[PDB]
Amino acid sequence: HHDGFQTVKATIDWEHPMFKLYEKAKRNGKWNPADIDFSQDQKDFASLTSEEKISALPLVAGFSAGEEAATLDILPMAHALARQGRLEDVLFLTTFMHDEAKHVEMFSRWQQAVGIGQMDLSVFHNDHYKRIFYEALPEAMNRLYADDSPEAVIRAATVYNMIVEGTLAESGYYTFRQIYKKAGLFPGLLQGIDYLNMDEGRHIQFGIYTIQRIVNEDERYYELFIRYMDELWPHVIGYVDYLTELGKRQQQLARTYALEIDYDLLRHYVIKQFNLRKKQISRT
Amino acid sequence: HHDGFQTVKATIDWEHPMFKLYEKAKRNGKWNPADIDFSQDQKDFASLTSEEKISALPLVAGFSAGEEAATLDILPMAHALARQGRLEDVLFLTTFMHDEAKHVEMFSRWQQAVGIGQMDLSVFHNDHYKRIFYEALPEAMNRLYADDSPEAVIRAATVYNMIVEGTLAESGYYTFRQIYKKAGLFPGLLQGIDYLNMDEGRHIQFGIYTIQRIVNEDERYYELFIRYMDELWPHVIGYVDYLTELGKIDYDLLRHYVIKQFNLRKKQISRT
Ligand SMILES: CCCCCCCCCCCCCCCC(=O)O
Ligand SMILES: CCCCCCCCCCCCCCCC(=O)O
Ligand SMILES: [Fe+2]
Ligand SMILES: [Fe+2]
Ligand SMILES: [Fe+2]
Ligand SMILES: [Fe+2]
Ligand SMILES: [Mn+2]
Ligand SMILES: [Mn+2]
Repeated sequence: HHDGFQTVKATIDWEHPMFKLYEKAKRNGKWNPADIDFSQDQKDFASLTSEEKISALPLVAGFSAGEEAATLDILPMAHALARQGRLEDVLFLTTFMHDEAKHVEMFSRWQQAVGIGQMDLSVFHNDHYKRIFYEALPEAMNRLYADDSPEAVIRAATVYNMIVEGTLAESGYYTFRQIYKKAGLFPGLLQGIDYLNMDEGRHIQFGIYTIQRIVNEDERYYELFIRYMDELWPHVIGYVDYLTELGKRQQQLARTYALEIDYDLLRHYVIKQFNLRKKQISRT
Repeated sequence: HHDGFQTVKATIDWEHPMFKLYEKAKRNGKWNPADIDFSQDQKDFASLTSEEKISALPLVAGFSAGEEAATLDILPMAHALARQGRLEDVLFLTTFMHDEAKHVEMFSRWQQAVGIGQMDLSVFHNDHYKRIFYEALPEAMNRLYADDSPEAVIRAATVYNMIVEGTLAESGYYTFRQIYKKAGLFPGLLQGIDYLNMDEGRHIQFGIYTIQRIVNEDERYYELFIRYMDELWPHVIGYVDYLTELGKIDYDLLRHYVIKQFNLRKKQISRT
């Protein structure tokens, strides 16, 4: 039952940080995946050798499943904050969810356009990937339906916003630019990634706001955050190692396009992102 | 756990009706309540007598609470269809939810601008209004977390889309235009109502799609739909009666518009 309604008893809290982020989301999140021209991506992909064609698919496989999970799995956080009466957070999260729908859509449109929609890309999800995206993420989010304690909310935000978005997704944007933008390939995909990277800046800010406000109540939760970050790292790097090992086995795309793909620089960027995210939460 | 992912094994079902509605929602649903200029609404409201001022508040109180409930209470429907693997429905519902967020925002910005944001408007929710929006609506939606049976989904869409949106909300837009558009009052609010009414056409389409696809499996669900509609009618008309009595502009014309919408919504679902 509803006890009453905030915008009947009072108004929206116009100065709330999540209302301000909601306003930025509406202003800055206008792109439509349906407007991206993928006709050159189709030609690029068809001109690749079958072995150059493979080079790109593990990353796309990781993002398609990642964004699809993100779309489904943010719903429990919106429910939990709604139940807590956090109306401005909920408003913001409608833009978060609609962003993720556009991200799932964008990657699926690319796969359709380049002619791999019919290919099952699950083969590029190794055990570490599955531990994060098939298991740990939905588990942490679904918990919130029955347990919205500070510990549960910190864990959900850590897995979703700080690891999946703030570490893996961020490193995936960078990787995509380091390879395909340098090669001059897949302009529509890169246009999509750029829009998506802009959206995700807000998503990470929501995760920081959420973790920090809970840490602010009791510094003890800061140790929980660091611990949960560290619990997931073995699967973060276990998946990065797998993609790295795949990239190192099929190198014709790098050879062909004179790319010196520095996977050790990429691996270093993942480590950088992970420690950067930790640093954006403070004990006090 | 996730078993797999549709956009990894295959793609979005591009021809799905809810994917098509999602595409339409992106193309058509671009407005921003923050762009509406409410400066003349403030002057219009200050120009009213105290008695005229209060006459305007019950309808706004009903909408502000209604849109806030809608924002919160669509989440279980999104969850239940997500759990059923109905990805295109879920994509569409992200536009549904962000629409309701704009609707809540719009009416709250209007209250702030005209100077009643500090006034507790709960006094204009009578028992019938509370039965629907404080109780029946969240009850039917939340049920879906533990019971996503056809009967539960039909009931949820009936209360939310066919009664709250298709009957009360539709009749409220009409009412605002019959009274204030004709009076030349609150142009910012009426601009908002117009955008909101465009959005809500899609929301009603989702409810029709959802109810009819379940009805298509079994005509016993058609009778359930009609029963749930009739079960809520006394509170619908109990609230309309309350608003009409406060108003005392053809109220019998408005009251008949409500009945018209109610019967219209029933006729948009077919037994067959
Ligand atoms: C060799 C370096 C590898 C770099 C890591 C590649 C990461 C692939 C990204 C897939 C998951 C991203 C999903 C984000 C969803 C969301 O917005 O929450
Ligand atoms: C005098 C005739 C009265 C006509 C009916 C007035 C009803 C007031 C509006 C309140 C309901 C708002 C519902 C929100 C709709 C949504 O789910 O998006
Ligand atoms: Fe995100
Ligand atoms: Fe391993
Ligand atoms: Fe609606
Ligand atoms: Fe009554
Ligand atoms: Mn995303
Ligand atoms: Mn609405």
